[PDB]
Amino acid sequence: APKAVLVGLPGSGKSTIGRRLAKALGVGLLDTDVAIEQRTGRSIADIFATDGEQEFRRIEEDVVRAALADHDGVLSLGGGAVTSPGVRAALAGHTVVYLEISAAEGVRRTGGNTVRPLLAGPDRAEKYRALMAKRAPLYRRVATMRVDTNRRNPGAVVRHILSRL
Ligand SMILES: Nc1ncnc2c1ncn2[C@@H]1O[C@H](COP(=O)(O)OP(=O)(O)O)[C@@H](O)[C@H]1O
Ligand SMILES: [Cl-]
Ligand SMILES: [Cl-]
Ligand SMILES: [Cl-]
Ligand SMILES: [Cl-]
Ligand SMILES: [Cl-]
Ligand SMILES: [Cl-]
Ligand SMILES: [Mg+2]
Ligand SMILES: [Pt+2]
Repeated sequence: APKAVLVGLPGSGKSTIGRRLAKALGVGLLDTDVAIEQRTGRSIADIFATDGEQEFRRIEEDVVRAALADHDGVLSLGGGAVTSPGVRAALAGHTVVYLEISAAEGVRRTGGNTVRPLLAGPDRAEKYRALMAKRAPLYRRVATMRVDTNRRNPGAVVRHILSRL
């Protein structure tokens, strides 16, 4: 099982804390989005456009289930994975770290146009707040550890987790 599975909104730090936490532990980081693009060969966007939500989530759950069983390092879960009941079920029993972030800080951490589908240019703040209202209850439901990252620098978040593992 993974040493830790990181979940949270876009910009909460899943990729960043994931990479840094994995390095600290001397283990590897597996990003479900990356695993999906490498399993299929197509990009996230392409899968959504062609196949669409339902098909994506299905491929995603499949990748997530294999990761939870085969990966022993740090696992960073795609932000919408928890919307799938099957994923929430698969997570039961694992160490799940919910990286919490405010909407104001979250929207600002993701302003780099690093490909944020759900956060289209027009009124990103409103969209981000809506995303939070929808996803937060789910992250809270699957989390075994909650970590506020609002005023904590990345290294502090990593040390916080490391000390609790
Ligand atoms: N604790 C933090 N303090 C300051 N900036 C952070 C922190 N965590 C993440 N960030 C920054 O916010 C951006 C989004 O981080 P990222 O790991 O890609 O988030 P996610 O994978 O959850 O979408 C990155 O540029 C990252 O360096
Ligand atoms: Cl995300
Ligand atoms: Cl399973
Ligand atoms: Cl590993
Ligand atoms: Cl299960
Ligand atoms: Cl909000
Ligand atoms: Cl909130
Ligand atoms: Mg990520
Ligand atoms: Pt909120």
